[PDB]
Amino acid sequence: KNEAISMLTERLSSIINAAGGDIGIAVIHVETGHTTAIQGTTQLPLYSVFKLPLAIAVLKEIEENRLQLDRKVRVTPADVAPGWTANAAMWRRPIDRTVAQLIEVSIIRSDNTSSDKLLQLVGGPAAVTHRMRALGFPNIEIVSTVREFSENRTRPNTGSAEDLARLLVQLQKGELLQPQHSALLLGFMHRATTGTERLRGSLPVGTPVADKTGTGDAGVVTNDVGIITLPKGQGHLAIAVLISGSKLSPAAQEKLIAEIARAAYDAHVS
Repeated sequence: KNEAISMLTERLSSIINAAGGDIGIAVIHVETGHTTAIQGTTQLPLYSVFKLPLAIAVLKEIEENRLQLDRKVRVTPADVAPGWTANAAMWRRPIDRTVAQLIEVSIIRSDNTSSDKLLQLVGGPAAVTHRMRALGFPNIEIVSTVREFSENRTRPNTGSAEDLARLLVQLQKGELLQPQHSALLLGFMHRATTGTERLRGSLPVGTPVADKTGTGDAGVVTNDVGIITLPKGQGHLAIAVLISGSKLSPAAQEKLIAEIARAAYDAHVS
């Protein structure tokens, strides 16, 4: 219905009413461009959502022939920062991982070690930010490595919901990366295992979703960005939801993302 999509802004305002904090939302129908946004231009802390711009920057280095997907990269225990305990069984012993395997674990398990190795291969935070501008996304600011952001939560990587959603629109359309790289990256995002409660939590059974989450400790940030495949031939939705500083419990913030996604789905599906 064209009525449902026109009133989507108002449904989204009710879901987030009284949530406190700063919430950025952008929902873009990929094939038409129809956009619904709330505080969509505000830059908000990304946490592990920044690993999506990072992966695009790495794959663009490969597309400009400064790098190869099958290049072996040595990772060592010194490459693991102190507070990183989530994924440290892969980084016990010196091991070679290809660039593709580093991207894989960076996207799927939100792995901090591989991401910092990737950041060195593209030229650091400033190089990722430069790549974002060159691709048409001037509202994504990568300023810290994962390690730096961990001794100091005052210099976060930031981006706006609209820039992240437009990045995903281009990825899904096939305009952002070579087709085989696009399939590789979307394949990782379909397998991402951290956001069962966010964009996927309230969609109808059988709904394909590619996504990347980000989370700060103790509910200080709850993010999810991704692509929802609509039924039949109704297209795709690119969606970014960034929640910073909300009063709500961590579970209730995840519930807000899930319900936003379902309200957007319902509006765009017949």
